[PDB]
Amino acid sequence: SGFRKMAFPSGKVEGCMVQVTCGTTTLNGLWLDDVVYCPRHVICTSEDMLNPNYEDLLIRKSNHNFLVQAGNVQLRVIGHSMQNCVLKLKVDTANPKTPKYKFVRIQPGQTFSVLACYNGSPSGVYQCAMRPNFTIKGSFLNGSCGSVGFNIDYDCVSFCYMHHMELPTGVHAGTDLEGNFYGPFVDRQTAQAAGTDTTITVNVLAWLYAAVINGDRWFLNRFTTTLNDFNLVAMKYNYEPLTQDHVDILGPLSAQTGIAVLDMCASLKELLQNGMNGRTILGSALLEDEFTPFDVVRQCSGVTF
Amino acid sequence: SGFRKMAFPSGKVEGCMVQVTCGTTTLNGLWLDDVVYCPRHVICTSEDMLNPNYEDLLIRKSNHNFLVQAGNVQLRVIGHSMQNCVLKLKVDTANPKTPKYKFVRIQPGQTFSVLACYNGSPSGVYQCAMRPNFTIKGSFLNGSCGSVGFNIDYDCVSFCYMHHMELPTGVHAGTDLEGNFYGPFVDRQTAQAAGTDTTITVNVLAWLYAAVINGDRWFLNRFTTTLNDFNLVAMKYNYEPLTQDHVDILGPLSAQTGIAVLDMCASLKELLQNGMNGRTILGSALLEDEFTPFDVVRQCSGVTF
Ligand SMILES: CO[C@@]1(C(=O)Nc2cncc3ccccc23)CCOc2cc(Cl)c(Cl)cc21
Ligand SMILES: CO[C@@]1(C(=O)Nc2cncc3ccccc23)CCOc2cc(Cl)c(Cl)cc21
Ligand SMILES: [Cl-]
Repeated sequence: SGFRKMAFPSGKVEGCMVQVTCGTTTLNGLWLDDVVYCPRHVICTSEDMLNPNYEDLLIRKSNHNFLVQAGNVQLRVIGHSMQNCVLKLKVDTANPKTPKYKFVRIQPGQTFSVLACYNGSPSGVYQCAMRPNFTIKGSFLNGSCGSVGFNIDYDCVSFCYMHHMELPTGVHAGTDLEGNFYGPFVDRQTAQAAGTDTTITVNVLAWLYAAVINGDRWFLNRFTTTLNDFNLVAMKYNYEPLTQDHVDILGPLSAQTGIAVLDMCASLKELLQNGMNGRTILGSALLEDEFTPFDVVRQCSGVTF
Repeated sequence: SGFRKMAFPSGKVEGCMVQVTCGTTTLNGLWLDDVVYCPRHVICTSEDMLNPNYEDLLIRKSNHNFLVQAGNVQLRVIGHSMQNCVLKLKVDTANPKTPKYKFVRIQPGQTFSVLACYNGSPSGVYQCAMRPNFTIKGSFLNGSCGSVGFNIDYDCVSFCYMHHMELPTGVHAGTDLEGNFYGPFVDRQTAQAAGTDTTITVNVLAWLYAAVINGDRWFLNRFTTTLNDFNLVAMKYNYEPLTQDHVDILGPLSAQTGIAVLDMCASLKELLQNGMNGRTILGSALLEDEFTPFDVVRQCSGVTF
């Protein structure tokens, strides 16, 4: 019993974190085999960020301008290249702790673990979701750039996020490990903002199934709805549309609890229209949307890595 | 910016998790140097749990009755002893991944990270607090016994909890690493139930200071309170008494934000009276009590927004 915001064990990722220094800037890098991946904005100065022609700034750098430190050991950079917004520093030592890994790009609504690092040293791990507006509600201070997000499947780490910036509302933006930003953001100093966000409906439903599995059933009712009526109500409350794919993905949770997905939608509609009336669900007074159906199945089944 | 329930990176603890099997029972063990620590109830049947005589059950066991598996390698048990409610299995191999560590017994209100494991394999990591009633609100399924709680301030792991059981309300009970239970709980199937729990006042105040540091002041008021008047009100909401020790511990957060502890107490009194009126504090509609003053200082910026 119990339901916590649970992150993947971070050991396989901790063994990849390094410190990258270029000029006065220090940030984090991800060392996999003989390459260290980091935000390309490490080549930038305070002025350079205003109009950064990253090809022009990079051509002026030599390999020895990049100082890479892994624990108490300096790695030597023997090559450098840029892939989208990530800088790839070729080093003369392959990381002996390189886990089995893949670079994956995730979709909004999908969750991942973040290993927040400072000066190449892991500080903490937390779970978060890629918001529908492509930001993440992270917890990051200055020096956290280059911290990565990941999931684990069996023995393979799927790296899905690298931290680049904090937006004016305090939320965060970054790229996949191929350096493609999530969302309409750029690594240049210009006016940027998080767009209006929405609630991840399929995740709220997954969390309501988690509450039922844990014995919290007060919100259940005899009613069902159709997908179209539910989506008309979801649009009204800034909830993401629920698709037949979401209904299919919630199938196993529906079979386990005996509550059809549209039956749970009628519960969600009533919660949106009437509130919780002084009650909580899984210790929360708000509808939680940062657990996917897979996270719920995994936490209520004890999957290991 | 941001404020998340952040766990310590779990790598140093992952490298210590092993599987312990005795008869048909399989649970987790913590392998540090040449000793594997695990709940002594690994030697019990379900019928033994009503009134187990651990000394009598243990004397009947030989070293080779304990099967210890670390990854795909069987460790050989060369000795065994019981210390309170923990069994210490001496093995013929020292764990090469043993981190710098200490065994620490914590007090109610203290937080720690839990690395939930099954079959000696880590499944996830989350943050927990030792409740005032000495239980933890964990997320644990059958087979999670022997999973540990810890803190990693610096590069030293302070192990503070070993999981033993789930109580009837779905909350959890366990011991320190010397095998002393937290609370009045016993590793015996008795009618023991979690006592009435209370809110960890000093932690709620720390979290209100975190909210001020992150840029929110809506909940502040022009009032102050004496410590005694605050405690008289707080106890009416099932909040723990706030002691002069708690006031002293909140000193640094008070100095950073410019809000006197007793002025923050006045704000908490008003939040208890009024509720949040549709507002949130650090993304929560409830007053959060699982961040200590130390956690807030660790996670938050040293410069108030
Ligand atoms: C060089 O990093 C910057 C940054 O956002 N860093 C941060 C990232 N996370 C948490 C932060 C907490 C507080 C302070 C900065 C944080 C500084 C501000 O200007 C910019 C501008 C751009 Cl386009 C980019 Cl890609 C990065 C940065
Ligand atoms: C042998 O472990 C037990 C247990 O609590 N296990 C569990 C621990 N965590 C989460 C659980 C989730 C669901 C089912 C069991 C869980 C089984 C029940 O009876 C008892 C009774 C006692 Cl006095 C003790 Cl010390 C252990 C156990
Ligand atoms: Cl303590």
